Amino acid sequence: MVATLFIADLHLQTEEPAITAGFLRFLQGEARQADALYILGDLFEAWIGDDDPNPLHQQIASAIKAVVDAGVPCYFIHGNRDFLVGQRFARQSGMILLAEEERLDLYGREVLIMHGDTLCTDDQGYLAFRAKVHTPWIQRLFLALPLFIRHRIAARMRADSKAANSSKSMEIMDVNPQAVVDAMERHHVQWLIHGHTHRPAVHELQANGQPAWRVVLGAWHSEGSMVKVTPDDVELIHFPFLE
Ligand SMILES: CCCCCCCCCCC[C@@H](O)CC(=O)N[C@H]1[C@@H](OP(=O)(O)O)O[C@H](CO)[C@@H](O)[C@@H]1OC(=O)C[C@H](O)CCCCCCCCCCC
Ligand SMILES: [Ca+2]
Ligand SMILES: [Mn+2]
Ligand SMILES: [Mn+2]
Ligand SMILES: [Mn+2]
Ligand SMILES: [Mn+2]
Repeated sequence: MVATLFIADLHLQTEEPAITAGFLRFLQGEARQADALYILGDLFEAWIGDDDPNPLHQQIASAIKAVVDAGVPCYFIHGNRDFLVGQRFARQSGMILLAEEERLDLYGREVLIMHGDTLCTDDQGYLAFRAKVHTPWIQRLFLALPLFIRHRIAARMRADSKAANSSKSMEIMDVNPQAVVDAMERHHVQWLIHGHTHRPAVHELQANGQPAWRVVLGAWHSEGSMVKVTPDDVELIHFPFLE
């Protein structure tokens, strides 16, 4: 089919087997026919390095690679949960790693894609955390630690994140509308697709002196979510995990 697909915020983990089964079934569906599949971050609930022997990682890598081998190029933009996904997993899965912002030409429509966390520019605490965990020497230090140490550090970060999210106001954590305009005018696009916020919606705004739209993907909780771009339209689609 002449369509390009976008998903994000699956937060896969061995403790949520139903979501994993829904993703595996999705990879065997119309996704096998798409022009391309873009995964905009937070594919996994957490990532502590490509050397993690977590069997779910190889199961997911195998299923994506079968999609790639079937002729569907697959791309990945990092999320706040899996920014440590590296070239070893890209090779294992056949995915191509992209930068934090990418501008696509989709059947004549220019579209900006990103995970979306960098649009929450009022959360100065988060952005300070993000700058640190993206520093290469700090990443290399974390990756040199034993796996059982990395698990403990990840567990503490998750605990403190859930605490800070409960003590922070939604008005300081949500997407900043001026950061959206700035990003869409930096790339001169009228269309933007992102995830992270788990609030699937289509927001109309103004950018480049024209109407513009910000499409938000949904997290995979009870059902799946995807954006489908065709030469004719942009579709936000919700579907069950199983038939
Ligand atoms: C090189 C290091 C590698 C570490 C890899 C470990 C594996 C990855 C672990 C994932 C942690 C991630 O969840 C943190 C995060 O992203 N929080 C922001 C996010 O909230 P979520 O709970 O993730 O949905 O989205 C929310 C909305 O945007 C936002 O609010 C949250 O941001 C925060 O809550 C962060 C706080 O503001 C500041 C917390 C920093 C203090 C924690 C430091 C712990 C260091 C312990 C060292 C032993
Ligand atoms: Ca706000
Ligand atoms: Mn998410
Ligand atoms: Mn094809
Ligand atoms: Mn996120
Ligand atoms: Mn259709």
